[PDB]
Amino acid sequence: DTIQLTAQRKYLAEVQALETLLARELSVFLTEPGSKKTNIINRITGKTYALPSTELLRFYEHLEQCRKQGALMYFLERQGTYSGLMLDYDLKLNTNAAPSLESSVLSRLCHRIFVHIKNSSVLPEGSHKIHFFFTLKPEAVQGKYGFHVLIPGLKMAASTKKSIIASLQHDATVQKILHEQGVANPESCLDPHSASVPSLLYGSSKLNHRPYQLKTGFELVFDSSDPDYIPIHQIKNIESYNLVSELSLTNEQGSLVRPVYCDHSLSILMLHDPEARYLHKILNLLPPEYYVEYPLWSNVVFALANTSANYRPLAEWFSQKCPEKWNTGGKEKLEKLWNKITKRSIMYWAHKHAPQQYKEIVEQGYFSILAEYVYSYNGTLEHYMIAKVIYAMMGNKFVVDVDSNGKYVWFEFVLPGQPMNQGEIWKWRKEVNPDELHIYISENFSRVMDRITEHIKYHLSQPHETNILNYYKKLLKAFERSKSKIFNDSFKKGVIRQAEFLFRQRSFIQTLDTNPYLLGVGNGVLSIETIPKLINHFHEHPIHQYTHICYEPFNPENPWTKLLLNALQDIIPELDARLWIMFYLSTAIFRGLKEALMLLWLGGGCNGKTFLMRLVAMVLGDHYASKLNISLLTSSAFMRLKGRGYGYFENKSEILNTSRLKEMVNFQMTATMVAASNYNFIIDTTDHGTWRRLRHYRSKVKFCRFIHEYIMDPNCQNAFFSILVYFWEKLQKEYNGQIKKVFCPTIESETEAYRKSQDTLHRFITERVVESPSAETVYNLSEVVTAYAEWYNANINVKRHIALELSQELENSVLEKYLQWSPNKTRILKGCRILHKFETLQPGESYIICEPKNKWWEWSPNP
Amino acid sequence: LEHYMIAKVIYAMMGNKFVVDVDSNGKYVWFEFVLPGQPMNQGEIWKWRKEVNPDELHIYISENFSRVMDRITEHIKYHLSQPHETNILNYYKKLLKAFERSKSKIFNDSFKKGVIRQAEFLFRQRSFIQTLDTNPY
Amino acid sequence: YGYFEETNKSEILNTSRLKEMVMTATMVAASNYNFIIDTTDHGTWRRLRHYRSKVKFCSYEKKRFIHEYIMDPNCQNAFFSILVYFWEKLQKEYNGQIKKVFCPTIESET
Repeated sequence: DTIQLTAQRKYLAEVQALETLLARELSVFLTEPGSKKTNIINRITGKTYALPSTELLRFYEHLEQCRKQGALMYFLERQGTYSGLMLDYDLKLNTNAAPSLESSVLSRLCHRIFVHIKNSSVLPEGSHKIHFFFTLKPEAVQGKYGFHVLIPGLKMAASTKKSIIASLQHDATVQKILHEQGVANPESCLDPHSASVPSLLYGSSKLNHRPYQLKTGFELVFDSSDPDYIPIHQIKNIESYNLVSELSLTNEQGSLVRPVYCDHSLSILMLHDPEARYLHKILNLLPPEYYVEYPLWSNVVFALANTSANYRPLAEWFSQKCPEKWNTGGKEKLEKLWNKITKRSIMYWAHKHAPQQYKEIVEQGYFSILAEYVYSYNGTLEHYMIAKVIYAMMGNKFVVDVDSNGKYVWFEFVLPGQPMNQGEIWKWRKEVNPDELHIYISENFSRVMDRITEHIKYHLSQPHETNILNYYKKLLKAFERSKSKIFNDSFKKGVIRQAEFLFRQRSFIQTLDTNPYLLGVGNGVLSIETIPKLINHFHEHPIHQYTHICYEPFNPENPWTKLLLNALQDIIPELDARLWIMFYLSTAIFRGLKEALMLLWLGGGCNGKTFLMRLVAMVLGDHYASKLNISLLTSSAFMRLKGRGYGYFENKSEILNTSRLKEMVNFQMTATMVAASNYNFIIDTTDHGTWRRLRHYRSKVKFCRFIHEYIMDPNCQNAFFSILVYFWEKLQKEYNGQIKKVFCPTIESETEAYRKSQDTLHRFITERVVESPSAETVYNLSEVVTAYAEWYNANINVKRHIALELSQELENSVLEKYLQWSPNKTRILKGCRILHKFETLQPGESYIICEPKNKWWEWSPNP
Repeated sequence: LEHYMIAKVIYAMMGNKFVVDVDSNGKYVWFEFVLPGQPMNQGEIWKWRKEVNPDELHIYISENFSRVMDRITEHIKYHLSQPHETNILNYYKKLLKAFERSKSKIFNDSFKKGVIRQAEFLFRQRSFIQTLDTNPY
Repeated sequence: YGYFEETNKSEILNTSRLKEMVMTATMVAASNYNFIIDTTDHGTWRRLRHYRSKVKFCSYEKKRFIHEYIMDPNCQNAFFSILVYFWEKLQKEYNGQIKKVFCPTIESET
């Protein structure tokens, strides 16, 4: 309808003139909805007006000139307490044939109506003229007919009109007259509401309804002297009169007709927003459970709220779709929820539930928009027009953001059924050129071009006035001139360049792959925000990075699951050590904040530890897992940790720089770090902070298809991924995801033994120093420094010791919990004792694995 | 209508939101005053952001300038409607045909780029980048 | 603000670096042990302030700040309010002059 409204509001100079006049001075006459000053209602613009008679004449003059050209108009006039009379007779026809209703029958009906008026009313005494009009429906639909009777000249009250209307319902003469015309129910022909509803201005109609066409008009002249003399004559030459002005009930300045004195907020939102209208058109496509079920309804209201802040009336209306759930929740919960997903999700759901209605609605929208541009500029198309119609057409598949290099970059949302790389589904991919947007413009857009071609051809076929046909002929000509340009390479490139602005979504790059709880996998996107899910459908999550492994839920009965579990148990038979190692490695898939822990995992070779590390690296992929050179530790490469989740190392007795390790375990550090070797490293430091975050463990079992083939096996990688995510979930449920809380006595003992064997201070503290609550002797930083000096000289090697440096080392060592500030502002030893040569521990002085019957990987209910 | 014409009209129309000044690199740079109700990053409100290309201006010429073109359209159409002397009516019809011939060009990409380049001089505000962020208070 | 945010043991010597310290940013250095250089108390050393922390978290022993409260936007807003408030107080009292504020403990430790 709006397309015809468009066409009719250009080539029809009169329509444009009327709209301009209404907009430029009749807007100052606007009235707020519900005001009684309303007399003219625009059923299109939804605006009500209050016109003075002087400007009312010009308006009626504009309404007459527009009407004669066949324009479709939907005006209404407000009839109130004191106005003219109107009668509606919606005849119900027994047969499809339209009754003739010759002029004599109409004259008889007018006589009968005036008889009823005379009986049931009080009229002024003297000579008066009463004008009658009979507007008839142009064609009888499915045995349904009707006509209107208008009496603008008479002026009575609403009570008088109601009394007259009730009186006519009992008129035997009119009933019998309608009887032979084929009326099923003559008594129900009259509308009792005819005195209440505002009536259509002449020439108007209802939506998808033809206007009532004037059949003939009768003139009646009555006098008080001879009440029984009723002259009736047809009005001659009616077509030369301002029919809209004459037929206006409220108008009092008619040339012929003379005065004989005897909720809106939702509509405003819909009419002021085409996009809201489109949403309403597609919201009815949703299944009934999307407003009664709280999760779906909450998702919908959240999507509306995120879409914009003025969609409240739609949120009210959609929540109001169920009476009981509007009250069992609803009318208050809507306020709460109003106070991540957008229209794309609703759009996809509408496609999923009602695909064919979805398709029809979207194609009609494309046609309407594209034709609105065509109608707006005489069929000449430029780059921005097609850019906007493409954005409206495939705005849910591309996003453009300016990268760090200042160049616009096109991203595609990969859907099943398109050529792609392996592991590239349900994600975003970088494209140097929107190749699919180049093919789509040429192919799929041509369909919308065609639809308008047949639209214009059909309008040419219809019988119109000669100027309309000529104008359509010119419009079509310009259109095929403009049609072939979508195949021109320069035109297409320009359209892409213009569309780079519409498809621009700011902050896509910096919001890309930021979530550590989402992971890109071969079959889709993995989710670990809640325990337990795989996203393998349309979604708004901005995922670009991905790894080629497909993810499956944990299936213990899988042969690869059992094989990998057996290899794991063989490699690390200790329950505590295996559980701790697996929970630590389960964080490798996690790309968020870490606990600042690093491991020096030693081994005797051919123990499978390198196999395990290689398996983890290949499963996580090069995007998330990286190899780190050991040469950095013995000394650009720092940047390799960006966005990763796993790091590893793979000669004899390397020297480890304490500064490199201190800087490593400090963009942010979001990678799990492990050091693997066959020779024990040498650590040249004594600070407790560096050592406490370090671990040492040695592989012992030696093995005497896995190494070269099963690691390449995709099924093995998938099963290992299930294993790894299952340990991560188990660790999160049990210990709130904390790796320090897992008890590993073997690993802890090995780490302590390695630390004592490498650091002299720690072994000195654990051997020659014993905590004693009784012995609180003041081992001042100085004294204890000296005792270490003789300890080192008499146990390891003779060397020159400095009190200051040893005191500083002791400050940050494990003893720091026992050092307290003396009142003399000097560091002293409190609650501790020193063992001298050949000294043993005194009383009260202390030095400073349930194997499951079931499977170890199984859920152990022993917290 | 040619590039400088629409450039001046746009400068009058949105001269309160964009500033152009050439940096030390010898290239003109666009700045935009961010207002509430627009897409932006966090904390980018009521502040000037460096734009590689004036996407807002490009869209603005297509949408908001179209309103003024439309208003001139019904203005000249109204003068057509009124009874005038024949030569005046012919003049107005010729001006119309010209108007519509030149009307669609605001959607053309090359025309839009030319208008932007021409307006780069009108929007120029010397010493802006040097005085940018200079106040310590 | 420029933070020298970490160290290993005693800091290195800094005579040429302090000649450079003698610029629109506040400076601070966060070692656990003493620096290998210092100067005359009215020569280049006049600009060095020293202070050593006393309390220990485990009146010098006390019982989420590092990993949770640090990233809360409201916490950062509150700390910004604290900073601007203290700036206002210093400006109103000492007219923005930092030497006029009496710090006997810092002076003594320095």
